[PDB]
Amino acid sequence: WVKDTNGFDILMGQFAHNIENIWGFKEVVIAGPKDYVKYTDQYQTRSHINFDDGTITIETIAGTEPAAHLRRAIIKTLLMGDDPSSVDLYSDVDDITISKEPFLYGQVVDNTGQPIRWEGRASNFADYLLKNRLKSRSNGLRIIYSVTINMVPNHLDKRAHKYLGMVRQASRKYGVDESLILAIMQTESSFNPYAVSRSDALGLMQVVQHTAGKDVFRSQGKSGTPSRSFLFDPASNIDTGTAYLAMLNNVYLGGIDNPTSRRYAVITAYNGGAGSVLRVFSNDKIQAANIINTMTPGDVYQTLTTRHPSAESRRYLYKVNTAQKSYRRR
Repeated sequence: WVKDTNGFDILMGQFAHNIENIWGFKEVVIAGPKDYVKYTDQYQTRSHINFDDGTITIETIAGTEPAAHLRRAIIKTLLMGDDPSSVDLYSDVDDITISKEPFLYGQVVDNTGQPIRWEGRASNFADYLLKNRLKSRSNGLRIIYSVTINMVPNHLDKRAHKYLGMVRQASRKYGVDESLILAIMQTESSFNPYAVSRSDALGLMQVVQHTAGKDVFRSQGKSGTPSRSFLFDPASNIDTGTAYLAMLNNVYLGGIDNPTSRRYAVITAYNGGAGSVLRVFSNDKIQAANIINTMTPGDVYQTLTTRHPSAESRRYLYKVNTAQKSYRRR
C-alpha cells in the first residue's frame, strides 16, 4: 500500500542485479526470513548466517587478497550489535557496527571454546579460521574463498532467550499461549531479528505491514500502518504479531467452538489467510464453521494438513504444531 513498496521493489531488483553480475546467476544469494546475508566490498564479499541450521559462512569472490577480505567480514559479523532497524541487507554499504554486546554472543565460540565479545578474541579466531578452515570453490568461471563457522548446538534456545520476556508480556496481554507465539516465531524466522521476506513480511514474527500490520492498528483504534523501523523492533513486532494471532482467534475464526480446532485453523490462517482456511470447508463462512464444529480436532488437522490449496500453508501447520508440542510442556 505505497510508493515505499515500489521504490523498495526496484531497490530489490537493483540489489539482486548487482550480485548477479559478480557471482553469476546461480550464486545469487539474498537475505531471507531465516537467513542473514550481508554484502560488503562492492558485492565481492558476503556474510551469511543460516539461523535454521546454525552456520556462519563468510564468502568472497574478490580475486586479490581474498583472505584479507574474509578477515574483515568474520570479525564484524561476530561482533555486530543488533539494531536491525539500522541494517540494510539490500545494499553493499558497511552499516555494520561493533557494540559491547554482539548479537551472536553465546551462539558461537572460538576454537578455544570461549564466547566472543571483544575484538581481540574475534581477531585471533579469524586468523585461526583463515589458516585452518579456508575453503575454495569454483562457480564454473571464478574462485570463491570461504570460512564456515558452526554455532553452538543450542543456538536456537540461546537466541529465543532474548525474546521470552516479550513473549510473556504479549501472551498475558492478548490471551494467546506462549507456546503458540514461540512456535509461530520459530517457524517464521528461527528468532532472527533481521528477518525479511519477499512477501514483505518483516521481523521476528514476519508481520506484513500492509495487511496484518494495518489490521492490528485498527483493532486497537490506532491510525496509519506500522513503519519499517517499528516492525524491526522486537517488542513492537512480537506485540503486533501476537495481536494478529488473537484477532484471527476472536473475530476471523471465532465461529469455531473447539479451541484446539480453532488453533489449527488460526495457525494455518496466519500464513495463508483466514479466508482460505474457511473456504476449505465451504464458501459460506458460517457453514464452514458449522462443519468444523461437528468434526474432531484430529480430522481438522488432517483436513487442513492435506486439503488446503497452498502447499506452503499445509507444511506450515505441520511445522508450527510440531514446534508448539515442545514449547507447551513446562
